[PDB]
Amino acid sequence: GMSVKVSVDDIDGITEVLNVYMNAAESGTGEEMSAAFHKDATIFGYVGDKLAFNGPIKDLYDWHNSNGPAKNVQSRITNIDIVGTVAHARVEAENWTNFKFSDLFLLLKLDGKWTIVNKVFHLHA
Amino acid sequence: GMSVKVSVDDIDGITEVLNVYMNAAESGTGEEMSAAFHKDATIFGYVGDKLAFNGPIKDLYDWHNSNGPAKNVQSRITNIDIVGTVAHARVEAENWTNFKFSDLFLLLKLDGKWTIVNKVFHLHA
Amino acid sequence: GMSVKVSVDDIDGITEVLNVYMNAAESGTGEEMSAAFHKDATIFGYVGDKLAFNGPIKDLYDWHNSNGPAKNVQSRITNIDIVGTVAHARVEAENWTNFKFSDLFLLLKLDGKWTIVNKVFHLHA
Amino acid sequence: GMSVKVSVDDIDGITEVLNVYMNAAESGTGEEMSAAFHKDATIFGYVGDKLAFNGPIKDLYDWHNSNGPAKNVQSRITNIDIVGTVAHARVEAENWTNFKFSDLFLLLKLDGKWTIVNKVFHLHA
Ligand SMILES: [Cl-]
Repeated sequence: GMSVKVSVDDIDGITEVLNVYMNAAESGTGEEMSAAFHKDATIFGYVGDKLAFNGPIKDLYDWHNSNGPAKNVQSRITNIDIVGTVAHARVEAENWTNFKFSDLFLLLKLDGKWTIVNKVFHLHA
Repeated sequence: GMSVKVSVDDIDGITEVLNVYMNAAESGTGEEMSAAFHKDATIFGYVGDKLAFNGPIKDLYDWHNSNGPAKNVQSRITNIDIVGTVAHARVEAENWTNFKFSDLFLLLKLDGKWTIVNKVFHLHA
Repeated sequence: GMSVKVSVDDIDGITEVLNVYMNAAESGTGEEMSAAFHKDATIFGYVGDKLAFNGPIKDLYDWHNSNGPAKNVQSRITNIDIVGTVAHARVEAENWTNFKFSDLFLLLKLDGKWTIVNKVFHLHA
Repeated sequence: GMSVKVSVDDIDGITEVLNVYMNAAESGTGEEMSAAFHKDATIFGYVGDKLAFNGPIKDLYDWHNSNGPAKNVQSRITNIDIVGTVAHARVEAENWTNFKFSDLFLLLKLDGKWTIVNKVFHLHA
């Protein structure tokens, strides 16, 4: 039986995968960014009043490749809520190519290794 | 651009959709439960060592139909983190047909109405 | 020692004491409001540039007596983070005599029953 | 008029002060730890059945001088919830002289400088 007692181990595991994403946002490609995600991960988010992202995580990688690396981006984790095999995380990004993002994540501990399965975001006005 | 200031309106909209899910859990069918979810919603979760839920939200509605309503279930919302057009939410369920769940949700304000796009859970040992 | 696994029982206990605060805010006196707080509870908060609340919880009850009940107030619990014998909780208030507050709480399970020990708030501009 | 839009600036100020605490907990004295706390900060917490910490923050600095620095402690921020002038934050400590803590904080932007005004903790069994 597994304990849900929050450990520094799990905090670090989640932080690590989150860093994989934050580091690809700054310096990497959509293929490098996909290393932080489950093969069937999803993403939802509005660009204006258009739902530019409506499920397929492939749209995030393709977008990151067109828009390019955000050399000046500043990303911070602000919440890691862990319970056994799943978790929630929040990341705030600023100057992601002049964009300000609030990212919400759901993560799964897939075979002992944490990975992002879901992502939603809000573009700030 | 939608303001990210947290409003009582938004809190009640999210509570309202989570009530659809929680009430369906106790007294409803999987079809009634699906009223709280996006058409392309997902669900990930472990039962033992098997990843019984690996994306398709259909697996949720099918399992709720087979397992039937949890008449003795007690569920509570413990967190609602809102930011404009998306949100996170946590729900604790007990005696869901003798099960204990921690649910993590990602929500989207689709066309002015809140709906669950993602769900992960932990089954307590 | 006590387990930190989150239970519906504790959730309800905290909700209940937070109810004592939200109901007194709307209808009760400062003396009725203090029933939700430890004897040595505190409160910090700015009104403009002045730190009108800088420790003594006495000041909360006195202000709620002069200002009087907020009949039109809508208050909601949005977060309850529980870890064994202590917890954090957030509450959003609107039209508290025309004010809009965000409340952050620390609570203590004192002798098996939850009570608020710390309070801080932000008056929305 | 202040905005409550969560900024990387405030996330960095809160991380700053919290680091002064974590660092003093590892390598510093009680007076160095005091640098991260308001003059009238509080601390509640149980050691067994006894409420060893029942308000005075003086007690924390006294106990850290007696107990000495936890050279082996691994500490991690897990939550920064910010709203204007106040905030909540959580920190997980392990091997704090063999102790495991969960720290729930309430902070205040006292004259533009974040500082910890409240602390509660749970000592894991
Ligand atoms: Cl994005």
